[PDB]
Amino acid sequence: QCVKLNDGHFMPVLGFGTYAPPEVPRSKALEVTKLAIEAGFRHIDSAHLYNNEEQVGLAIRSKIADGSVKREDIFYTSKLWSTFHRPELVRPALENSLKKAQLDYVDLYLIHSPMSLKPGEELSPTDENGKVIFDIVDLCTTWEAMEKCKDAGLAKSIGVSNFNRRQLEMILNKPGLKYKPVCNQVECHPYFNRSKLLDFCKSKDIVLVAYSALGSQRDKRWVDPNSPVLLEDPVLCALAKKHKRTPALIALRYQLQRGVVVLAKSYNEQRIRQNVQVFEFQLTAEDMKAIDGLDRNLHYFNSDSFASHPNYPYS
Ligand SMILES: NC(=O)c1ccc[n+]([C@@H]2O[C@H](COP(=O)([O-])OP(=O)(O)OC[C@H]3O[C@@H](n4cnc5c(N)ncnc54)[C@H](OP(=O)(O)O)[C@@H]3O)[C@@H](O)[C@H]2O)c1
Ligand SMILES: COc1ccc2c(c1)c(CC(=O)O)c(C)n2C(=O)c1ccc(Cl)cc1
Repeated sequence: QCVKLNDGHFMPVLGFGTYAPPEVPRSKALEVTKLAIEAGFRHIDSAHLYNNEEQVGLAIRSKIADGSVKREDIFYTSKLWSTFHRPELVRPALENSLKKAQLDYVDLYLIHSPMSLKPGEELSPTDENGKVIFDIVDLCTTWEAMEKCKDAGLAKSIGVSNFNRRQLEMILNKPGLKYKPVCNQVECHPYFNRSKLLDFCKSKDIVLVAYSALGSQRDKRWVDPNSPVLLEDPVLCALAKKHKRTPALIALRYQLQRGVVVLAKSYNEQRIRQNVQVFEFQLTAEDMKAIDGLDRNLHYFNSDSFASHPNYPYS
């Protein structure tokens, strides 16, 4: 149920997604993270952006305090937001995340996105046209600051998120590189299966971690409502009926069988418990081929607000 990372640490292959939109009360993250741990999730995925680290941290601490788990059993991820790419801002951002969560270390700290944004108070500083205001930061310098965070023990492991192959290559080719990224957390599901990126990551012993593996929460800010709904896909439905599982379970199992670590967000008690059933069945080669056939280059995150950023990872 774990994969060995390229720095010798271990990552559970199923992770719990903690993002919920602002309209969902902050207190819910506390409740559902406890439910996730109770159901068997041990990998928990958060970020500064999600405005939930206090609640997620409290959930972890509560399950440690009542004896359900030990800290060493939990794999907790947070992420560096894009207004903190300048190297001097990296360690303070991580220290803030640790203070929020009331943890001594994170298991994993990621650069959330390659798209650097103007430093300041706003999460999303935008111009009068609605395009976020970019910053030019050499991400190799950001990476050196992340490495210093690992050396200080603030993060057990470091990685990246939303990097394309070229962007990942730039880090890997850095002169004097101390630590490779352990992972690249990216949008990955049957409509956008990232086969070429997956092959590249495998070739470099970098784990691909899939987000929006169940087709995203379809947030109106970023996602076209016309886009096909992943879990309504007829092929996934047919496979669910064949196996007497659910389309969600088929989508998660697909990723595990490709060697991809998979996240799953649910704030519903029944679905949280359902999602751990991914370890209870297998897909055949013909099933996997059928799912591979769904690939359509559909990144659900698809907005003008970021598509004009100089470091936008999609072509
Ligand atoms: N690095 C990044 O840029 C980035 C970006 C996006 C997401 N993420 C991470 O990845 C996580 C997951 O991605 P996501 O939030 O886009 O959601 P997702 O995992 O694709 O979630 C899918 C949606 O599926 C529903 N669902 C979950 N299990 C289900 C099941 N068994 N049957 C039917 N529906 C089910 C959930 O609704 P209910 O809650 O109602 O169950 C949820 O809103 C996030 O929470 C976050 O931690 C990272
Ligand atoms: C399906 O594609 C995405 C990609 C990123 C997303 C989301 C959906 C949602 C909603 C959801 O998880 O579906 C949130 C909250 N995202 C972010 O955190 C995020 C991270 C980095 C940047 Cl630069 C911009 C946004």
